[PDB]
Amino acid sequence: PTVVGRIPVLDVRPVVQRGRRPAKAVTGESFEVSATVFREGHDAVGANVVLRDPRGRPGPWTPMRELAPGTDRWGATVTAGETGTWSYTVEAWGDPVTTWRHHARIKIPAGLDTDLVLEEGARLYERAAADVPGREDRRELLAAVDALRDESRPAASRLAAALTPQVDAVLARHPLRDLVTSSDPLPLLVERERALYGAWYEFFPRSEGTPHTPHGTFRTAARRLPAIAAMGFDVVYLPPIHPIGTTHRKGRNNTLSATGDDVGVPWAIGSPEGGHDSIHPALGTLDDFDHFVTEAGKLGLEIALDFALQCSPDHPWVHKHPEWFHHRPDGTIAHAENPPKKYQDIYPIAFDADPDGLATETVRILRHWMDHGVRIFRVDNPHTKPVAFWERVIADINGTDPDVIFLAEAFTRPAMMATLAQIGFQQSYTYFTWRNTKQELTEYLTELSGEAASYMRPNFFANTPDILHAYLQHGGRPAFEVRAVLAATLSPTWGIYSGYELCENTPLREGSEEYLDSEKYQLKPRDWTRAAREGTTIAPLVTRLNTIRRENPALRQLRDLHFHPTDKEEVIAYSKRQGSNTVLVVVNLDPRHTQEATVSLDMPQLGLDWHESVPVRDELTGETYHWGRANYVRLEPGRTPAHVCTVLR
Amino acid sequence: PTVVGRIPVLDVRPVVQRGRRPAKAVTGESFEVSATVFREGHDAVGANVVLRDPRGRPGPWTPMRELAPGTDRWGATVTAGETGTWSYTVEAWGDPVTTWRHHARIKIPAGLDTDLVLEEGARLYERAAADVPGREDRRELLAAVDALRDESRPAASRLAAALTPQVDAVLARHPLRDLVTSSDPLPLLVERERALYGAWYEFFPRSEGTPHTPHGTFRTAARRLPAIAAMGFDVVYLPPIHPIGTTHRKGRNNTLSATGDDVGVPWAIGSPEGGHDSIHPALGTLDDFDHFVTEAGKLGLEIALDFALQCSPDHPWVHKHPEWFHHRPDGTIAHAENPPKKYQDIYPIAFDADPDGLATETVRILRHWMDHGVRIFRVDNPHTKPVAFWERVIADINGTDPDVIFLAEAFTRPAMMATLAQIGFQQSYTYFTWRNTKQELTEYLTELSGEAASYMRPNFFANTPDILHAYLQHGGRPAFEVRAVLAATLSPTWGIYSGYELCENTPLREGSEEYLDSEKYQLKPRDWTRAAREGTTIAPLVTRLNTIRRENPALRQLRDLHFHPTDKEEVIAYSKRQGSNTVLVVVNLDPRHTQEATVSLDMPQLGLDWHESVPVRDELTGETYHWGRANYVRLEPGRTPAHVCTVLR
Ligand SMILES: OC[C@H]1O[C@H](O[C@H]2[C@H](O)[C@@H](O)[C@@H](O)O[C@@H]2CO)[C@H](O)[C@@H](O)[C@@H]1O
Ligand SMILES: OC[C@H]1O[C@H](O[C@H]2[C@H](O)[C@@H](O)[C@@H](O)O[C@@H]2CO)[C@H](O)[C@@H](O)[C@@H]1O
Repeated sequence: PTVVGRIPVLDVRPVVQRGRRPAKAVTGESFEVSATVFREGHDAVGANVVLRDPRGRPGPWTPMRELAPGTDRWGATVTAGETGTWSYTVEAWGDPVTTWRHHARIKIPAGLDTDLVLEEGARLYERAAADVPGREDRRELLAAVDALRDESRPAASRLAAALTPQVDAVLARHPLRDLVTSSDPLPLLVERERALYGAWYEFFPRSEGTPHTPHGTFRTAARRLPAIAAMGFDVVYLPPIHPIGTTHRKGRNNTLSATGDDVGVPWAIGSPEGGHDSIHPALGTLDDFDHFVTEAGKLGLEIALDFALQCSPDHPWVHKHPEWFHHRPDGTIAHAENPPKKYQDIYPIAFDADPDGLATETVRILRHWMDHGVRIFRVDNPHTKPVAFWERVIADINGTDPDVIFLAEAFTRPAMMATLAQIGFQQSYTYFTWRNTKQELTEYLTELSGEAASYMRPNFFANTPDILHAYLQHGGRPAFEVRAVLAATLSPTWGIYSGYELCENTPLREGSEEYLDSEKYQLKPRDWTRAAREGTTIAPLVTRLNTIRRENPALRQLRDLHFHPTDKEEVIAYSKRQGSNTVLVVVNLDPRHTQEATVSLDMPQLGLDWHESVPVRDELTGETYHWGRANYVRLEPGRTPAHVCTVLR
Repeated sequence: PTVVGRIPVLDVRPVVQRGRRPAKAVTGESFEVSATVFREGHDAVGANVVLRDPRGRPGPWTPMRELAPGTDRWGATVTAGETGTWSYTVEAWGDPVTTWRHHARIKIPAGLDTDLVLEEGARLYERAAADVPGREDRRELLAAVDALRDESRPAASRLAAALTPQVDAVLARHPLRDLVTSSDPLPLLVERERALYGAWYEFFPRSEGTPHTPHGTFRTAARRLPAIAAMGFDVVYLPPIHPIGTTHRKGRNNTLSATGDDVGVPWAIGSPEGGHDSIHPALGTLDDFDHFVTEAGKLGLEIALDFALQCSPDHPWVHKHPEWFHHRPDGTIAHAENPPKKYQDIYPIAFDADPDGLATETVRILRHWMDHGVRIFRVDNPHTKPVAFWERVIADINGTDPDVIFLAEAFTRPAMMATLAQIGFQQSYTYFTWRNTKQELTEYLTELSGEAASYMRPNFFANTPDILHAYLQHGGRPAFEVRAVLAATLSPTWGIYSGYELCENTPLREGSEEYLDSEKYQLKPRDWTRAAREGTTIAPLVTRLNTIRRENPALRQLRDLHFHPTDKEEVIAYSKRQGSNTVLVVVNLDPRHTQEATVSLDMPQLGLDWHESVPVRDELTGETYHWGRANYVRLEPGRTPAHVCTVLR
């Protein structure tokens, strides 16, 4: 048996790990399946994609086209339906009708062998007719057969009868395929919409308390949920909600020794009060948590819990499972690190003495929170635990509960970032915050929206508790407006960490990405009511951005994206499409000066002729414009960060 | 089981067809095996390549290194030995000694936990000692253990004792490897030297006849062999040696109708006298052929026969196996084509009615010639027969006779060109003749010497009977000199078609790549003696080039090649290396004007410091120079085409 078939079909894409892991989609998501298809000699080939659902049922006729001339690379778009494990095959075949047509159109006017040529076409068309299930369509092709064979009629006339629009339509739908050859099937994991699309808000429940009880509880924190839902968010990400250690507890601003009232860092998990399956007593009980989750659900909010596989020195695991830690020769356990950052308040887990025990406990813990309605886990620093460990855990959890979504917070090198997605993380954090110039943004999003989208789904948090970028520090409110627009329009998942709306941008010191008086080490009450009435919050822009996303399919996908040229380096333009919805975005990346530029639209890439002039609406302002090939913009920081335009139907 | 192992080892290269076909080498050839290797957390990894022979025996310890910083891409060079099917694996592992060393060098001067750090080092070194088979080497490491643990000595001293040259040497040879993880094995087909390296000469035996009998025989053609071997060639490629049809025979200069004496085209195979297993009666008998092959062998010449799976209309297959042809409805068989080229004198084969019959006959035919000492076949236009057909044939023939070498004459699109090599053709014809500028040459050879070298071995014929390039047409003798130097220095296999030496460069017409009065359609006697005495042959240059190749290992490999910059667009410079042999070539691509240029050598890419000045010899002239970072050259067409320099030892 040979490796190559009768009609070569090679290097089908997408492929992940040579086919040992699945390519990814979500319900309703479209992507391109490609392959290299050609044959011996000079006749035409054709190709089609066969998509098969979890029950093995084939999808519709999906013909491919050569993507670039001379390349022999063919592609077609397909769309994922219900969730589960699917497969895809490319079929390649000889296309003797296109071949015959080509020769006939030349030979018949040339008067070469006209009778023989016409009879050859007749016999092809007859075979094409025997396959066609439609009776009307069959009649249409037999009619052409008769005409081709009518030796009383002129050659050019007989031939034209085989090339009519309605003959073409039948053959496009039901082609004569010679020597059909199939690739081996490749796997596709189709997951729920939220895996790709959703808007995330991160906050610390303990900061939302009262005058009498400063340390907020799940019952007091629940009062923030309505305002979070009204901003158009879908997911609430909570830092660790468990008891927090007392030994080597950190004080305010990442100081080494906590004083009497200091609350410490949520990520220092565990004390005699409980571990990863417990609630910090100052937040309340598990019933209070249920109330929180229930209230969230009624508002259309899902909860994402933080999962940080690490311990404070007071965690019960320290004495109950000492072999889950590496002990130095004097018995001590080295505190965790991410240099030059030190985490003196925690111990990292060791995985090589009891991997099975660690895996079993981990899935028990996740299943506990799952039983309480948490169907999304934000995995803290996954890259400091074994890659195969995450592979096994996710596979175990999705085996019984395929809706559960894991987000990898791995700010690390590309190989690890990619591998973590490929072994099963539904979402990844990304380099977004360190991509601030037009060249950085264009390059990174080209990468994210290209081949990487077969395995990685990005979550663009414009900030986190650990990341306050210099761009926001030096930019002020107009920088916050820009980044919000970008994150929200460039990824179908984006997020902010509470305080972003208020444009909090004071660093620990010059050249740091830490916030001053960071919420990680202290309660951080905020006067939300005053910021609203005084207008010192960008919460209305944020709300508008999420509304636009909810109203425009184009912004709920990743892969269709294109950058249009502009004559200003500060000014970036791009477009996204889904069916007939097309969103056009122009952003001024300069937060200090007004920028004017000419934006030159790739009109065909919008599906328009070059000379066309289509109307748009800037959904940020409601204002209408008529745009075409070349368009003047003028964007004033503080007044307008961008144009976020929909092309009017 | 998980897809990733304990220490990630991903995307091992080379790989061909996702591992479904073997990567290629020949005996004594070196190539790079790479992989993506990393681990969780911040500790050090290491990696090594395990190469296994046909009996499964592992080769030597072959440690890998990260190929560039931050990339996590690791590589090592391996070398193929005896012929057969081999495999290769990459092992990745934790490197705790490098890790410890890093921390120890910082902590010990810092005075941080010196006793604990030093005891930890001692326990690592002890475990490394337990594995070391050498008794002296073991003593060396135990001695360091003792010093590390000597608490009466200063910290920095104890530590220095673990970091000596002789401790380093033992650990480089026998490292402590944690958590060893292996890739799945990938296949490597190792073939004989000729598959990669050899010089080829093509000529028509029928042209070497006498005044009395113009149509030469194998016995008269054998007289050209000494001259061919004296020019330094290893392989003689003969056009088809079989009877030639009379129906639609072509006349001189590709005219449609032959006149009474016209000999026709050798590729129009077959007549009542015999087919592909027969000898044209005017060349003599099978015994005369044996004499020719024996005489060749004594001169160090192997024969490559042309194999053209096609028939004249008078071939016995036409009536004996009509289902090996496609018949139109009137019974006729359309003549073969490669548009706009027409081959009215032959029929192409049809493969879909009797594929088993065609395969059986093909291998019988090849085996017949194999039994008569032909171990190399030049396959005519393989891309007009099914890819899987060639896969099956080659696999059948190499199954019993692995030394047999097939050369694919596929001047076609890249996908087919690549696929043909990947399914088993040992050699391929290339785009060489259509690469004439420095940018063309540099780009194409970069491609050929990179990843494509894991499946394709190029044969650079500077000309063929079908290809006389405009460059030679317009260039004259100095162009022939340039292209000879390029072909011979850029590929370890090159070739010429007889008449190239004489600088025959008259085309059929302006803008054609056909020769006028082409040897395909007529006997073409040449006054070899006169050319020699009158010095109008570049035969001596050709000889010198093959001598230099025979004397310099660097030129008998493909993959090590590097282009050095020059300030002239007409002037190209490159280098090739194998062990301590380094060849440096500078060519003036302008056949009409002298060019002077400064050539700026990548000194490190030669393995020298920038300021070094190493002597060279121009092997074309014998002249010595001293070259370094920047060197003036002056190359005068007709006097010097190029400098072909060896770096002196
Ligand atoms: O309590 C441990 C540690 O928590 C914080 O660092 C986190 C960070 O916020 C997470 O998102 C992620 O990067 O991992 C780290 C630990 O899980 C504090 O910033 C740090 O000072 C504290 O030691
Ligand atoms: O006699 C058949 C046909 O042969 C030649 O074409 C060859 C050519 O020499 C080969 O190098 C390769 O291109 O395949 C062709 C077919 O075997 C003649 O040049 C052509 O005129 C002739 O009809």
